Amino acid sequence: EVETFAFQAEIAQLMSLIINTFYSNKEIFLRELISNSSDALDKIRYESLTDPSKLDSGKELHINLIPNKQDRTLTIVDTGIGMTKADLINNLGTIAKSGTKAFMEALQAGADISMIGQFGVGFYSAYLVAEKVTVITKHNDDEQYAWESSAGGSFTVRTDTGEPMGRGTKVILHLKEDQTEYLEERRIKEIVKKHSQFIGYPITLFVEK
Ligand SMILES: Cc1ccc(C(N)=O)cc1N
Repeated sequence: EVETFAFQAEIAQLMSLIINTFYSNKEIFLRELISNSSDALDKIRYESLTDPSKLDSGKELHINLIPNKQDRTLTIVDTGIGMTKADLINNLGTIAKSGTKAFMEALQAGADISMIGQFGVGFYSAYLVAEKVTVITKHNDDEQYAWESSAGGSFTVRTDTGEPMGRGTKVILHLKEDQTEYLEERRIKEIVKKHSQFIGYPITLFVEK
């Protein structure tokens, strides 16, 4: 049972701008998603400070980067707070309408796409390198859900019957054909060292073969 939703017009506009603007510095997508994961881990850690049972769904707080050349996917896994179904529909827990408004005014005022995270909508930088993004998520207060969008103005949400997650979020990037450099170990390592060297959670780059 799959539900299909229309993006708010402003988010569809952000999404087409990310897809269509000529902008070579695409690697910042990874910094933005890792920072989102770090924010989500911060939230569940804070909740656990007064309620340790919040970690019954998993005590480890970490970020995994999983490239798969056969599927042409890069997956960013975290064990953060996750999101509810309501969160997923509400622009993946962001204030994306007002964030997009501020971002695009900054862009016409000299800013560039790499500054997207300063406006709270860094997630959508995924579409710099991904033709499709799948988000699997499990929040302590809800069931496991899968969000998916290939842009084009719509996204789907369904209950996820896939592998149980315990708690956290999985962002699966179905990479564009010419963006497979982000599946190579040395390229991912370089980006993590350049842009994510002070993230306060272990980042494990999985290897293949
Ligand atoms: C926008 C956004 C915010 C937080 C997370 C997460 N890692 O829980 C994922 C996304 N996509």
